[PDB]
Amino acid sequence: QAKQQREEAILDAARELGTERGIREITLTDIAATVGMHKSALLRYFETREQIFLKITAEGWKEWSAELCARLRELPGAAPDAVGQVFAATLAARPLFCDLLAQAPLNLERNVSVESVRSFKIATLDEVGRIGAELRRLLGVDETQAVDVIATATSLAGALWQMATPGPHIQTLYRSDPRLAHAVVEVEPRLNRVLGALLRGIADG
Amino acid sequence: QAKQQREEAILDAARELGTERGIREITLTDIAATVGMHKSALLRYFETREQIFLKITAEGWKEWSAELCARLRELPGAAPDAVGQVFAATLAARPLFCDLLAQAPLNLERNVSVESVRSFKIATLDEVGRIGAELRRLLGVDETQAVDVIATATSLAGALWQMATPGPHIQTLYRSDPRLAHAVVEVEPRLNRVLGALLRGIADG
Repeated sequence: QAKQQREEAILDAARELGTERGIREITLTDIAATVGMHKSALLRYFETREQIFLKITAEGWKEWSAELCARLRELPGAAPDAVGQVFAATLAARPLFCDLLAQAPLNLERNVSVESVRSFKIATLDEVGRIGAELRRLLGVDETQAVDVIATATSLAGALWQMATPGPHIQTLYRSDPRLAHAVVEVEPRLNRVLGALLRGIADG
Repeated sequence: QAKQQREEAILDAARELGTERGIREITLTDIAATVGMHKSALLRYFETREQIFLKITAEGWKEWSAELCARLRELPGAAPDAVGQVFAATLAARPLFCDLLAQAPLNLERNVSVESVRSFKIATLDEVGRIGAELRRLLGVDETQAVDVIATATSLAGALWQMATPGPHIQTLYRSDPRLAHAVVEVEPRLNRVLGALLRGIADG
């Protein structure tokens, strides 16, 4: 498979490139330049940079879901704050995955084939179901509430991480002005308080 | 003031252009073309398209805050679900403002001057404080919880609206496949269930 390794190599290049300078500015050309192949050859594997990130976003969903479920699978089925804490810690520990969760709705939006979007959403929704099954078992919530929670966690983690990475000079700006104290975002803490309070509000119903 | 009207005219052109085809693809050139002036003249008013949207984002914060506070100002100080409902309805009714709330962390990120970011965050945080004061009065929450709530509402509304507007052909795709049912996002409903449950979980503490 100089084909399955080629694809896996292109993805790692995309990942490490995003780890170095973020994702909202990585080009298909840069990725090609990184893996050392012409853009035309790269295009045989991936139609656009959006399709590359959508596949990395999906790998991120699989990796995060497996991490989250392995941990929830060893928990006492009835502690809201404890479940929220596991969601907050796993997501807070995944900045690239969080950038991709925030960028996704925009990535599949129009420069990706219908069939790729279809596979992506199917793969994604399978993890939502997997994670949801643990929420049902641990806290006894219906399917709707489980989805609301997952959707909330992922969307909120994505937005908090964006707010936390405003650009080097802006981060320095936030810390320098006492009036911008609330602009400094700590992901895990806020995410924990929110998901805990959310899960309790649901459990007390 | 052919200067205050000029600026207000450029913004309306930017707004209506975003209303027509979205924001994640509007260029400084298109805006210039819309208002009928050369790009160089437009640049005298706004350095980049990010500075234009940041100013519209701020106007959006003022407009939304005033709407939200005028309504909360007539409420019975103690109903979590009712407060959540007002947040969900006002935000769900503002798709452009929601796209801008999701795009903001990325807009100020690096192509906007430090001083513009400083003014924007200050203006934004004043509304957070205004809205926060109503949360304190109606539900008796501390400053931290009030910010968590506002941050959650805005970040979640922004993400839900992006998920709800995946592109014409994708929206048709979501509705056509029974397996993608959960991919179809209804903003107000989810936002209401989440903010209500969140506020109760906080109030029950």
